[PDB]
Amino acid sequence: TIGPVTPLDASDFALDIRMPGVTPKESDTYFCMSMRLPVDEEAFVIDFKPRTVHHMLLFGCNMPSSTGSYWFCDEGTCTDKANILYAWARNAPPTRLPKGVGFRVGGETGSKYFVLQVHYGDISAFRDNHKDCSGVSVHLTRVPQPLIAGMYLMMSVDTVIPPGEKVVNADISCQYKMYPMHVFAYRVHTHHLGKVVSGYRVRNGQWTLIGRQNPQLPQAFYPVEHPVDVTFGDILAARCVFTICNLYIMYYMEAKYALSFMTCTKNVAPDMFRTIPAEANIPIP
Repeated sequence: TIGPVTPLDASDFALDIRMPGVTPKESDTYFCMSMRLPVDEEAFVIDFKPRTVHHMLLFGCNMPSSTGSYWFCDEGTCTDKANILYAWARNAPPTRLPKGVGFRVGGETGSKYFVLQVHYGDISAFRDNHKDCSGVSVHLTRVPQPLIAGMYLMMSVDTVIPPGEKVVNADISCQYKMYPMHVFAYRVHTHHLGKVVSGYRVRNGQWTLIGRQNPQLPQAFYPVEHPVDVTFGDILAARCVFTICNLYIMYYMEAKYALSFMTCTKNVAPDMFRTIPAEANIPIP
């Protein structure tokens, strides 16, 4: 019965984002569906409850790739930038938002749509006629949150792995010049050749680990043990060791100064990498 929208108290409501009873046909199948916000004004996403599924992602975006009641994620998730809000893996520990932190959605600037991605692991071939409704419950409030979550995305663009080779580094750096952000989670993404990815704040030639992972693991968001403040005149730097290179850094900022999204797609301090902690080059098999 649980309607798409459940009012909770005066300025709070819950959204249920659930597959419309899809039937995964072969193993491996990624399914997407979308859900417009019911409000045009700004709202804040402050909590999530996740409902043979190995992976779920929730994104914030303005242009969903399809308009069907669900679609194969092959066709894409969003045709615009897919601001990731939430990740669930089957055994990993899910995206937990700190108290006082919310994603800002709606208004303008905010996302108008949620896009739900569901990865179905391995389906028996005999499944008698399984309709499935996996998804996420989302707690939103119109009360202003003191801290705003956003996403700093580090992206290696040009780098190229040649013949005659066994290890190639792809380095990314940008000076940070915004108000303070506090990194509380991170996720990594490469493809087959990716062996280890690490992210760091560089302050006065001193390197603080944000996080490092072998990119072939259950890409949920891993918690950053102690939140790393990144401030004005810090350099963000990442290394992908290959044999693409994305690193998603989930932060919060103070509401008055908050950006929902930032991006690094360049390498400004290439000689700094000389002085990168040795751990950045160690395998995580």
